[PDB]
Amino acid sequence: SVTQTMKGLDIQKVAGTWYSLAMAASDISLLDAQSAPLRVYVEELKPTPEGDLEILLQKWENGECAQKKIIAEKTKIPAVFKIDALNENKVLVLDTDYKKYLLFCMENSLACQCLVRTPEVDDEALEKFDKALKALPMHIRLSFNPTQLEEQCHI
Amino acid sequence: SVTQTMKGLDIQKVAGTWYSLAMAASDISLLDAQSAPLRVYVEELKPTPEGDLEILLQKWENGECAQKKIIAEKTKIPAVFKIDALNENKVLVLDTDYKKYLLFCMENSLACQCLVRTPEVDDEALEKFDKALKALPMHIRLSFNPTQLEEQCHI
Repeated sequence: SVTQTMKGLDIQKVAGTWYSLAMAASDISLLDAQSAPLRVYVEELKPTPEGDLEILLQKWENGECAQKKIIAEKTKIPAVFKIDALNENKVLVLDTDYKKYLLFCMENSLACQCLVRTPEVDDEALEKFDKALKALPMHIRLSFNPTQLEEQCHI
Repeated sequence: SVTQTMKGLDIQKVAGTWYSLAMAASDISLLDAQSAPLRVYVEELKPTPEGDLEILLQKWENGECAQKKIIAEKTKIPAVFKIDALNENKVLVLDTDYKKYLLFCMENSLACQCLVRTPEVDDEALEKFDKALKALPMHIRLSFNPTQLEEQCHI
C-alpha cells in the first residue's frame, strides 16, 4: 500500500498544466498497451472551490485518443481523494513542489505517475519518483521523451 | 550505447537454465505488448564448443507462446556476440556471477534483461540491473513475479 502522502498539501496550488512524464503500476497489464486501463495522460488539474479535484486527461480508446474529465472527491485527509467506480478507487498525492513536479498514485491494484509542469526530462523528479516506488510492488514503469510529451496520447 | 561489458567472461559457464526476471528497452513499443518484438523469455543458454551461444527462448506470436532457438556468433570481444537479421544485432554480456544472475543487452535500438538461475526475486541482481541501466536511455522496464516466471511466456 501507499504510506507516502504530501504533508501540508495545498490543493489549490496543483491547479493548471501537467505532463505525465513517467508511469508505474503493480501489474504489467495496467500499462502495457496504448489502450491499457491505467495509462491515462494528465492534461490539467482543476481543484474545485469546495476542494474536490477535477482531472482532465487523454486515454487511447477504440484506436483513437479521447478526452476524459473525471472528478476525485476530497476526504478528511488533504492528500487523498476518492473516484466513483464499481471499485472504491483512491488518489493519493505523494509529493509536489507545485512549480515543477507532482507524484501521485491511484489504488484499488496500483498505478503511480510523475507529473511535470513542462515537456522536459526532470531527473530530480524521476529520482523522487523512483524513491517513492522503492516502497511499492511495481512491475512496469514507462517514461516519455519531450517529443512524445507534446503529442495527444504521447504518440 | 552500452559501455558495460563483463571483463574476463567465461562463456562456457553461462550454460544452462535462466529466467528473464526483468527487461528494459529504449522504446516502449519494444516491450509494451505480449507480442512486442523484444519481449522474449530466455529458457536456456547453450555455448557451442567453438564458443558461439545458442539461446533457447519463448516469444508470444499469433496469440500463442512459441519456442525459438537462435545462435549468436562470437566476436573478438568475449562479451559480445552477433545475431543474423536484416539489421546487424549485437548481444553484450554486461555482468554475471554464473551461479545466480546475468545481465545482457541486445542493440541495433536497445533491450536489456536481468536473467536469474531460479524463479525468485533477487533484489541484488535487480540493483546491479538498475545501476547498469542508469547509463542507458531506457523508457520501459518490466519485472516478473515467481508465479509468472514458472509459466510459458510468463502468463
